[PDB]
Amino acid sequence: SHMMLAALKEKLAALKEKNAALKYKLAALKKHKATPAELAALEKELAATEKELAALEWELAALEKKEPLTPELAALKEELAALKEETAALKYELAAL
Repeated sequence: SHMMLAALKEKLAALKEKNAALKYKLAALKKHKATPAELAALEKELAATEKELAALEWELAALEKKEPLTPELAALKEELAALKEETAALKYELAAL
């Protein structure tokens, strides 16, 4: 196995746990009406996830250039596309607070 895969798999798992922590941050803010600073804080955390997902596409892209026949290449591209759609769904939910 490649260390390019394991480092990519760990980052895909950590960003899935960062999205789940963002879900719980939304739930708490549906209770307390929240200040603009707290609303701007969850938004800045949302933009940080979009940046990490965008650089991960380049990370996965460098792996395809040096090893296009590596197994899990299709599942890693689909897992990143799901994380991007999951992050965007948290953006629309926040915009209604």
